[PDB]
Amino acid sequence: SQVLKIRRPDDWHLHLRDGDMLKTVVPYTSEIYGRAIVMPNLAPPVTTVEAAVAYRQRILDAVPAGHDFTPLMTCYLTDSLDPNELERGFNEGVFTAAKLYPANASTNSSHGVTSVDAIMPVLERMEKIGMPLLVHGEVTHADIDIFDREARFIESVMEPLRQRLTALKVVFEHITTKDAADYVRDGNERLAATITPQHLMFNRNHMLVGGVRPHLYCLPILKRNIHQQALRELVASGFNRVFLGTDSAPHARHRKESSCGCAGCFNAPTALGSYATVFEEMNALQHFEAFCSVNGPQFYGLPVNDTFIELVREEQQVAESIALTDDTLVPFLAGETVRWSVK
Amino acid sequence: SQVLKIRRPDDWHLHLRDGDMLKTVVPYTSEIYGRAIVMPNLAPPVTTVEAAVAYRQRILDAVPAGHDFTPLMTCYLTDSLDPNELERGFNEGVFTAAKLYPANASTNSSHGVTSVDAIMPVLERMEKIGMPLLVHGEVTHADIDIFDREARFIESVMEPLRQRLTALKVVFEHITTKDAADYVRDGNERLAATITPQHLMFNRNHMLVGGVRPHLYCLPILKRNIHQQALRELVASGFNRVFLGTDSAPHARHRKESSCGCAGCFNAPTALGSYATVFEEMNALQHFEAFCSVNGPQFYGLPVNDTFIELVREEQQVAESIALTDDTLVPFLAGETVRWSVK
Ligand SMILES: O=C(O)c1[nH]c(=O)[nH]c(=O)c1F
Ligand SMILES: O=C(O)c1[nH]c(=O)[nH]c(=O)c1F
Ligand SMILES: [Zn+2]
Ligand SMILES: [Zn+2]
Ligand SMILES: [Zn+2]
Ligand SMILES: [Zn+2]
Repeated sequence: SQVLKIRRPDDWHLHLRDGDMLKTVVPYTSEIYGRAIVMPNLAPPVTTVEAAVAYRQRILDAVPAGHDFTPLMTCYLTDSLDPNELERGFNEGVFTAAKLYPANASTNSSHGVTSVDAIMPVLERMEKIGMPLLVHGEVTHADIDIFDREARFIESVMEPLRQRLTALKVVFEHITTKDAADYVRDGNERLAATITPQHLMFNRNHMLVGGVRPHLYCLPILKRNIHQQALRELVASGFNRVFLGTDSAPHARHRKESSCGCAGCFNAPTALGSYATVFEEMNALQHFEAFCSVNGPQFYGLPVNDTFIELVREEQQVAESIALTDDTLVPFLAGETVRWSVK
Repeated sequence: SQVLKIRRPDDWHLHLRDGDMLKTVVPYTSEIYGRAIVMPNLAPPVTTVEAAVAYRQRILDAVPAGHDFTPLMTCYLTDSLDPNELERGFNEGVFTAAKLYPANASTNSSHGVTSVDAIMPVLERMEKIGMPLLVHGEVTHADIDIFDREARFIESVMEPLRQRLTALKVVFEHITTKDAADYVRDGNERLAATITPQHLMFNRNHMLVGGVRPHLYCLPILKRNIHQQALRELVASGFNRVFLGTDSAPHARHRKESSCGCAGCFNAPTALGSYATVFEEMNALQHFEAFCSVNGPQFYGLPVNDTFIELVREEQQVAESIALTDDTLVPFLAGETVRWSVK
C-alpha cells in the first residue's frame, strides 16, 4: 500500500483552549505539526503580552516529552487595545499575528471590536511594522442571513479595508465560499487564506440531511455544494496562498450535543489524513506538501520545517471519543474509517 | 387584559406516535382541538384498515375523560398498497386522507413510494372517490440541496401530478417557502395547504445563529427570512385555503440532543397561542378563527365544530420539559414566555 512522505506541516489556525482541556488537546497537534497559530479567543481573551507569554508557557507545559512544537501566539484585537502593546509583543516575538473577530457595536471594548473604522490606529501600526492580520470574515448583523455573512464581509469590510491599507498582509481565515475562494484567488501577494478539512470534505447537506449533526456545526457555517467544490478546486489548482488551518475548536460532548450546541470541530486528530484524502480525490497530491508545509511559512515569512513525516494509505478507525476530566471530546469523524494516517 | 373567543379549532397535521408516548402526548391535543389529522408514519406504518382501526382505538384509550376529541386517520401510501384497501377504508370512514411521503427508488415497497408514476392507480382511485391527498412536498435525491427540496418538488412532481389528475384534492402540507406560498395562493379550489407555528415564527437563523438548536430542527427545514415573511403574509391575507397544521412531531430529548438529532417539533402544547401571536403581529386576528377553525373543515368537506374556546393575552411560562417513561420531552418554546394562552 501507498506511502506519502512530506515535510513536517504547520497548523496556521488553531484553538487550544486552557486548563484541563489544553492538556488533553495539545498532544494531538504537537505530535504531528512543527508550528501552529494559537488563537487568542479565551475567557478573558489574550490582549496583553503578559497574558500571551503566560499562555504560551502553559501550552509548553502541556507538550509531551520529545515533541518539537512551537506555538505561534496571536493577539485578540479590541477597541481598547493599545497599538504600543501589540507593537511591543511583535517586536519581542511574542505575537506572530493579530486576529480580528467579527465587529459588533454592543461588544464590550475589553472583549472585541465595535467596527473596523474604530481600530484603524492599531491596523495602521500593523501595516507599518509588517505584521499579518488574521480575519474571521463574517458580518454579524442580525438582519443578515447566516449563509450570507462571509459573502457580505468581503464587500462591506474586507475590500474597503485592503484598499485603505494597501500594504497590510491579510490572512482570510477558514474561507468557506466560492466568493472568498475567488476573492483570494484573484488578490495580490499580501492576501492569503486558510481552509479547514471539514469545508473541503462536506457541505451543509452533510450537517442537516437525515438529522441535525452538531459535530459538523461550526463557523463559518458549511455552505452549499457549489461553494464546497470551489474550495477543493482552489487548493487542487496549486494556488500558493492557501495553506493548512484546521480551526480545531474542541468543545465537551455535553456542550456540542445540547439544546444549543456550540460552534467548533475537534479535527486536529484527523485533519492531516482528511486533507490528504481530498488532495488525492482531486488528483492533486503534487500540491499537497505545499499546502501543508510551505505556503503558510512562505506567506508568514518564516523558515520552513527541516524534518519529515510519512503518511500511509492504511485504513484506520477514528476514536469514538476522547476522555476529558469531566465529559468527553467527540473528534471529527468519530468512529469513522479514514483512508490516510500518519505512520 | 385581552380575551379572544374562537371556535374549537382542529389540527390538520399531527403525529401522535404509539405506546407510552402516545399516552403522554394525546392530552396536549385532545384538551384543545376537536379533531386532528393523525399521520400514518409509524413503525410499521399504517397501510391497512386493520392497523388504522386498531391505532385509532389506541388513541381513544389515551384520551382523558371529558375530552371530546376525534382522531381523523390517514393512510401511508406505498407501492404495494392495494387501491381496494384504501377505497374500503375511505368508504367505511376509517381513512380521511392518504399521505404521500417523499419518493425514493430504493425504498422498500412495504414502507413507501418509489415514484409518483408507480402509484398512479391508487392516486387515480383517490380522484374518483374524491379523497384528499396530503403531501410532504420534498424531493430527496442526494444531489439536491436540502433548502431546495420543497421548491424542486413543485416543478418535478406536484404540478405534473395536478395536471395529470385535474380533479384530485391536494393538501400541500407544512409549506415553508415563498415558492409554495405562491403556488397555493394562485392555485384552484382543489389545492390547499397547512402551515406550522415554527415556520411562521422563525427562520433558519434562529436554528443556527449563536449555536445549533436541534429543537427547531424539523422538515421541511426552516428556510431563510424572505420565505418566512411570505408565509406570514399569506395567512394574514385572509386566503381561505391555508389552515392549522402543527406537524407536532415529538421525540425524546436524548434523541433530539445527540450527535444526530431527529427532525420534529413537539409544538402541540404551545402552537395555538403561538399562531395567535403571529396573527396579532400581522394585525390579522380577523382571519385567525378561519385559519384555525373553518378553512380546514371547509376544504375537507366536514362540519365545523359547534363549541368555543377562549384565549387570554396573559403571559405564560412554557414547561422546560415533560416527563416520559424514559427520558423527557422538550416542548416547542421550552422555558419561554408566550403572550397568548388558553383559559
Ligand atoms: O473557538 C470556537 O469556539 C470557534 N468555533 C468556530 O467554529 N468558529 C469560530 O470562529 C470560533 F471562535
Ligand atoms: O414524524 C417525524 O419524525 C417527522 N418530523 C418532521 O420534522 N418532518 C416529517 O416529515 C416527519 F415525518
Ligand atoms: Zn474563526
Ligand atoms: Zn478559529
Ligand atoms: Zn411532513
Ligand atoms: Zn408530519
